[PDB]
Amino acid sequence: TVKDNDAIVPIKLSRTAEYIKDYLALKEIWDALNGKNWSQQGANWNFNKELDMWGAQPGVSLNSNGRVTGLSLEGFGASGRVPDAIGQLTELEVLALGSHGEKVNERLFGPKGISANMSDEQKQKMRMHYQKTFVDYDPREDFSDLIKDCINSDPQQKSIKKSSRITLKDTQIGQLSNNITFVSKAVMRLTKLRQFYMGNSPFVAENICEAWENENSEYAQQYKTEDLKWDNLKDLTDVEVYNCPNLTKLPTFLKALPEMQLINVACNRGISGEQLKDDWQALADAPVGEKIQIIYIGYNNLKTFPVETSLQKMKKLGMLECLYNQLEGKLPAFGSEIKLASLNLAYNQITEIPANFCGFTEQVENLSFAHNKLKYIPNIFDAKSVSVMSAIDFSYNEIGSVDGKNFDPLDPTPFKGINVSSINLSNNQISKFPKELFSTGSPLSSINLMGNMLTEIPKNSLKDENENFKNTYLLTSIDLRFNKLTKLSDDFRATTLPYLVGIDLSYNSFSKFPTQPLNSSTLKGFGIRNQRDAQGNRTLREWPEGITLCPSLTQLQIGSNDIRKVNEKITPNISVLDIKDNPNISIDLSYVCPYIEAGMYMLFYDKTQDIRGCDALDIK
Ligand code: NA
Repeated sequence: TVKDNDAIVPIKLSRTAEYIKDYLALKEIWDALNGKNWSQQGANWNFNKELDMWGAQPGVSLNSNGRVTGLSLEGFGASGRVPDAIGQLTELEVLALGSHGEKVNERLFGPKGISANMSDEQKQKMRMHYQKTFVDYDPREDFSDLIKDCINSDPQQKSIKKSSRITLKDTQIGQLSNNITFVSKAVMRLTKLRQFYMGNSPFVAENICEAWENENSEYAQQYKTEDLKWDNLKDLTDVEVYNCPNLTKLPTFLKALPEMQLINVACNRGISGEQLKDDWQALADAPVGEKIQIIYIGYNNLKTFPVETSLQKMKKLGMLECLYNQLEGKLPAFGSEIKLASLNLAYNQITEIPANFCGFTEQVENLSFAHNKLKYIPNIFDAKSVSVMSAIDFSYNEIGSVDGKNFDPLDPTPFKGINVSSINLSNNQISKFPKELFSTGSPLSSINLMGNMLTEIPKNSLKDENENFKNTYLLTSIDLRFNKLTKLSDDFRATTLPYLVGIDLSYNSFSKFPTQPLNSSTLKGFGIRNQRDAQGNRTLREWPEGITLCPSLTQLQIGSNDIRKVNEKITPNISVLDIKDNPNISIDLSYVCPYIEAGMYMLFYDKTQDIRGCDALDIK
């Protein structure tokens, strides 16, 4: 700089250090975002200290040279426009203007979260944060308490954990965490940026890094001559634009990125289904389409996916979730070539999954197609695959509704089965037992058929007349609650099911006791509660005489029936017995009485019932 005294006088330049220039940027950012009125969830920045100490701030990470490497506004409640000063922080690896964490009172950015120069292991953990919080679920949860207790007691089985998945309340959708109304173009200068997160902001799509915050600023004027490009952000792999209610389209900078891998665009319900389909298509058609690996696009208005030819381009895709969208009809396909590790299409109105929808990685644990309008189980799996999935959720669909067929009769390829341990087919319209799951040799250890239209499981349903199937010996849990079952078959005896542990036939129409599953030496629990016919009459009057001879049986639920005379004395090994609401029962509990008094027994009964051998029960 020069001055006048006419005479030109050169003013010695203040050769200010970069880490100091960063701190003047931090203070300018704080000033622009109404920093004096910030108040953290679970603090504020403070500039009432020496200039070289201005790097020491909650939500800010520095390096050994004192340069800003991370900046998070999470929970501060920032209000204003992100100034062009942001472009000074060129050593920035992580940046958060908001996140999905703010909706669940969690800081995603920090030394234990998304941090500059973190381990690949920490990066993965953090990448999976949205998944563990809002998407992951165990489909075995829909098993009855009886069946879940038997699974949890079995050392040879993975116990079923209590549900931890959060579902957003429509109060939270569009609920702002900040009042950021503009984001400067200057972010294109941060060529070292690895993670860029924003969420719960009222800004519009065109004000997200399209223009200078103020084109007459010292920063804008400088960077104007720098030819900044989105192509130069070679390290930006994780981007999130979450729950921004005033978005009507996705910000255009996303398709301009060269190496984006994770994209979280969930809760943008201001964006029409058509517009989001078009923005997704645009991403697949751009060079970044080939790079994307994770898509979080739940809580949106999608009516369908982009065209198959655009989807096919996303070769690196491995995770897709579309929870709570408006997906209708037959879905466009990605192809077998695209291998998914996660897939969750629950809570839509999907009627068909195409033959070539996708492939799968050997790391697949759980998949979900729950809460849709599926007419059939999609033939996109292989029972012959070596990698066995944990569980697949097909609950709350319309499977078996079309002429009682559980599998597309117009499928040219015969059903290849499913390489999964657990199948959840509860709340459907299944009237015919899905035998083809077993004939193809699916390694099923548990099946949930609760809430269907079954009236009987006849003679050859789990086997062929003179031959058993390869893996039916694995089936240890059968949930058949809420059906209209009157009969089973010898398919349930130890000859076909030698390792059966739990069976729940509660809420069915048996009048004759299905004794066949009692042949198992491994059976731990049996449920046959509330047996009723169409007219509401209590059909089960027969006690399973001989059940005290089940060597492993410890829980019997036969309550709310019309059980009469019980000849055998109840044995102490049946430590959980529900006989409650059986007003005409006649049972001798002589042997279980000292166990009752010791608090070592669990009996559900009425003092009005004809119970013999236990005075301690206060029988009226
Ligand atoms: Na906030």
